[PDB]
Amino acid sequence: SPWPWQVDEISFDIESLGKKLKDLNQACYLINLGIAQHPVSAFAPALGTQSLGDSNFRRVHGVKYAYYAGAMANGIASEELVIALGQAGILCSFGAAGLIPSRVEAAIKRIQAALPNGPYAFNLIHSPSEQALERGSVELFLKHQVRTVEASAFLGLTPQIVYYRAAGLSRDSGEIVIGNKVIAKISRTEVATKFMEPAPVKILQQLVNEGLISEDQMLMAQSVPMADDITAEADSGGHTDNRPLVTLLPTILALKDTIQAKYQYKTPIRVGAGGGIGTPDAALATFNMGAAYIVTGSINQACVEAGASEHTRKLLATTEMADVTMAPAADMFEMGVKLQVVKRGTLFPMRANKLYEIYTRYDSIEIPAEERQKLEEQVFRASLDEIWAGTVAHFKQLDNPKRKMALIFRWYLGLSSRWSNTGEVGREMDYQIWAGPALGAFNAWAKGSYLDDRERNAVDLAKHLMQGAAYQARINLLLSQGVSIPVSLQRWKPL
Amino acid sequence: PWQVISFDIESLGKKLKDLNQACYLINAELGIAQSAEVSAFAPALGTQSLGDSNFRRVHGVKYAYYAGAMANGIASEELVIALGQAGILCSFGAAGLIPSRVEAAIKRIQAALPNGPYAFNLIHSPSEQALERGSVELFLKHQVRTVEASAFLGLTPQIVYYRAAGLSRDASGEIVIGNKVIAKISRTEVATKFMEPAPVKILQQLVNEGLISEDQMLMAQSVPMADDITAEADSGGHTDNRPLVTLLPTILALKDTIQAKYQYKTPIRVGAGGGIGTPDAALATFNMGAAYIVTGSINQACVEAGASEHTRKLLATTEMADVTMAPAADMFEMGVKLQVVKRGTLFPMRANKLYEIYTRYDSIEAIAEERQKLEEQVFRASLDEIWAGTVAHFNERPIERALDNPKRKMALIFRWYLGLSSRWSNTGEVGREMDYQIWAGPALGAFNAWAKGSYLDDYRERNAVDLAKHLMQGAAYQARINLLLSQGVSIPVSLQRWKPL
Ligand SMILES: NC(=O)c1ccc[n+]([C@@H]2O[C@H](COP(=O)([O-])OP(=O)(O)OC[C@H]3O[C@@H](n4cnc5c(N)ncnc54)[C@H](O)[C@@H]3O)[C@@H](O)[C@H]2O)c1
Ligand SMILES: NC(=O)c1ccc[n+]([C@@H]2O[C@H](COP(=O)([O-])OP(=O)(O)OC[C@H]3O[C@@H](n4cnc5c(N)ncnc54)[C@H](O)[C@@H]3O)[C@@H](O)[C@H]2O)c1
Ligand SMILES: Cc1cc2nc3c(=O)[nH]c(=O)nc-3n(C[C@H](O)[C@H](O)[C@H](O)COP(=O)(O)O)c2cc1C
Ligand SMILES: Cc1cc2nc3c(=O)[nH]c(=O)nc-3n(C[C@H](O)[C@H](O)[C@H](O)COP(=O)(O)O)c2cc1C
Repeated sequence: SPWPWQVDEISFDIESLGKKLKDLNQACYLINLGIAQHPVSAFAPALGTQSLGDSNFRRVHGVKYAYYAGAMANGIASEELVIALGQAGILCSFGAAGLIPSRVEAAIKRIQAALPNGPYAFNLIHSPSEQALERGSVELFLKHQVRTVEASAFLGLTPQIVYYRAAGLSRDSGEIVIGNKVIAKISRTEVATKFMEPAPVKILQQLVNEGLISEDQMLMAQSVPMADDITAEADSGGHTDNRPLVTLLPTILALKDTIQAKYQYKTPIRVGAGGGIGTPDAALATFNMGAAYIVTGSINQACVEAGASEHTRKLLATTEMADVTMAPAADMFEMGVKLQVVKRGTLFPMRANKLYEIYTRYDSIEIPAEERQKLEEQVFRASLDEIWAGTVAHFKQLDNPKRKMALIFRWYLGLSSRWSNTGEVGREMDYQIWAGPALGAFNAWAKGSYLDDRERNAVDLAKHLMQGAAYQARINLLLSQGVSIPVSLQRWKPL
Repeated sequence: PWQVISFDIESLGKKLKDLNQACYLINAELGIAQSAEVSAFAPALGTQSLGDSNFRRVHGVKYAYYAGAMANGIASEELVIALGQAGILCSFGAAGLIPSRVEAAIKRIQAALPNGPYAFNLIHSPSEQALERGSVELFLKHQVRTVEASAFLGLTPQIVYYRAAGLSRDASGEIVIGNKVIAKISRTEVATKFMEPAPVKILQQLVNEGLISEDQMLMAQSVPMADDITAEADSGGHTDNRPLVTLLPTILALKDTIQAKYQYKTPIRVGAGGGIGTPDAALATFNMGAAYIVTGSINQACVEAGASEHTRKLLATTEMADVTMAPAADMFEMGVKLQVVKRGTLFPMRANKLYEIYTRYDSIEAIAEERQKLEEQVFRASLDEIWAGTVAHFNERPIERALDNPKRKMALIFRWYLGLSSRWSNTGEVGREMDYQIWAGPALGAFNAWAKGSYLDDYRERNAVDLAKHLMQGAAYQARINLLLSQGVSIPVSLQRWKPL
């Protein structure tokens, strides 16, 4: 046919054909039901996991895969998880969000002790109201030389994130060296533009004025982008817009090309993608869409290294595709913001949505007493007044009727995640567990495997998705050439 | 491995776009040649290499592609005949149409396409089994041998009847599937029922009513209820807003499980729709890997579609942010919602208001600061005027049940607006443009973005066959680019994507 080869009698056994196919190190010569490593009808080259993604991403972050495990709040993306993945040459971002500085600093030491030469990243979340908490974290990272952050939840540039970026700039031949790297996670084009563009001169100038950065650093900062890597986050667990991966990522890739042509950075900007990736199929499709790297995910909270209770991790292994839903978010409850949570084996969603329903419909906690009793009785397990007293002790504390109601309600929204993380007994039906459909897709893919179990390791999962993607790229390639592959061999299974 | 050409960017771009000829790439001074005795190589793989070849065989079509059904004849005879003439499968929008109308369509379409291809939408009527039975009867009578079954929550005697009746043996004793079913689903529970053989309880009853034979009942237990399973992700109209990248993989896994168990002679095929308006999305879905891809919101924007000029013109400016969820007419009381355009129309806002009022109040007595606004802006008549007229509509269907219940009366009045709103958009009813109900998903906005700065900016230049061609050709072209990129080659950014030139 199209091929310049011949072979002498190959292998004709399905379990010899299956084994040879899964070897991505050796090329495949297919003869019409025979595989070898007289004529040749189909051919598949030797393409491993390294043919997926942007090689520059791997080079720059010193990682073995174009893959990174996204941050998970309140230390769910824990030190154990980061160290486990870091030791395998896989990038993971530490879930610093919601943790106190002393806690985060502790993590920096452990992690840096375990991984002197990387790789790891730290999540730098945007605190729009508490601007100092953001400053403390940047200072903490600069002090301990944390040279990679995943910046997320940003709506615009802030002096702190610009400061972090600019401070890591230096010269070698006079070429610019980007010491501090930024992965900006976005779902909107407006925000992505600001991270693909050089830092604004106005903010730069201010930092030079305060002796935070040098003049040559201000000069350098105008010639390089704010972020090296841009993660388009599609529909996902926790906070999300629920945007489609297949529309979002292409929009951001186009945006990238536009800005790259304009500023013509020496090192190109890279766009990766996360959101809904729990199987090799999806992983491969995302790569072929143009993604430099792929991001997970809900599947990582289900692993043993994660900072989630045993009850929760066990529950996540049974969660299916339709077992997730949207529920009021604690921090942006009044504004109607929602996040994606598990709704199976937990009643938090129903109860949290009830609070929002009650909050929007009624003027004060002084609400029908038939309705009020149920809340105190089942949800809060205390008088609304008893709950209020404790909120005051925690804390914005009185003039407004609706604002008071919200603060009491937020007691449940806030705690509910803490219960799931720590494993608070007797509050299981109230666990707030963030997850997306990706987890259910993974559980479906993994059904009837060792992974049905305590047997779930983040490194193993990464390896499957990466190897699975590479294998299925080969299968697709062969199918495209009219070769008939046994249905049982077309997909990567965990076995 | 063969041995060492053109360097002209225009020649490189042109040669790359020829999927019929192989590509020999040399990196001096990249060089591309179509003859050899070689840094990178790309074989000749056209649109025929995407999808499941069996899907094309079985439906006698050029592409692993089908234009999904659009209700009330939006997927019109014109659209079906246009796509059928190009060897592309299209499903006729029978939903909501009266039998005499559907029969008319069968003739026109069968006259134009004696040997296919086409399909007819068989929608689930939970409320009235008579509408479903009449349609199955109509299809069996006129030998409509392909239906797209959608909106089903599980098996129904009618859909089982349709499937079983088309079963027969060849001289060799093998089972021949005469009537084909494409089941469109978004849940694993429902997909299982269509991937599994028909239940004997329902089968036996059909044998007892003389509808099918005993050997047909026997055959029906060794073949699946559907040949093709369309996983419908986030899409226009009715949807539960699921991600394509999680749903399709879940259904493919489910497929493999059931295939291993029953080991059908001809395997089940799982295809996918929902959010496909660009070559990028098309290729990703294939890569995932679907047997076929389905559209879509982009088809309602084409000239062949049964949508008003005002609507089609509006759809050419619709962006991804311009769609939202609104109460559905058929399932208004149950709180069901569907995805509609919210740009250039106030239907969504007004329809959501009706649901708010319906759930909060016991009867139209007593709503009247609110009541006046509805009468004033939405209905443009008194609620009483609307109630009458509705009485005339259902009297020559019974209304009798509504008198006993004020809640049922309120809903029936409200549904006057929910129902006619789509009719206005379809017909192009003047003076009610701000009330048009237009079903669409994010895929349309993605298409409009992809097509900007091209001849397709003009709605008048939008043809279903041309769109199908772009998505299929675009996907095939970009698969080649990916293949080359993976072979370590560097392709000019301007050539990496299929653009409608
Ligand atoms: N997918 C994502 O991006 C994602 C997912 C989860 C969380 N996050 C972010 O990470 C962090 C998670 O932290 P969080 O929001 O769970 O905690 P938080 O501290 O941000 O919670 C804020 C709410 O907690 C309530 N609260 C907590 N403890 C209380 C107590 N003892 N008494 C009364 N009220 C109390 C407060 O009233 C407040 O309204 C946040 O920044 C969140 O925005 C992001
Ligand atoms: N994606 C999808 O699956 C999808 C999308 C759109 C529609 N559909 C299906 O298409 C079909 C189209 O039906 P539909 O929902 O447009 O309307 P319909 O024919 O189901 O009738 C809608 C309701 O509107 C009211 N109504 C309609 N016309 C009226 C009049 N002249 N006077 C008074 N009241 C009137 C009645 O209450 C009626 O029950 C439905 O079966 C729907 O389920 C499916
Ligand atoms: C429990 C949980 C907590 C998360 N916390 C954060 C966070 O604090 N900051 C952040 O940027 N992303 C957070 N994410 C998002 C992930 O980093 C990643 O972007 C997303 O989960 C990928 O989509 P997927 O979950 O559908 O794979 C969280 C995700 C989950 C499931
Ligand atoms: C205006 C419109 C009407 C539709 N009507 C029907 C219908 O009556 N029956 C049906 O099964 N699907 C219907 N669909 C769904 C399509 O057949 C197709 O499955 C879906 O639009 C694909 O998703 P996409 O719009 O994101 O491409 C309709 C879609 C649109 C946009």
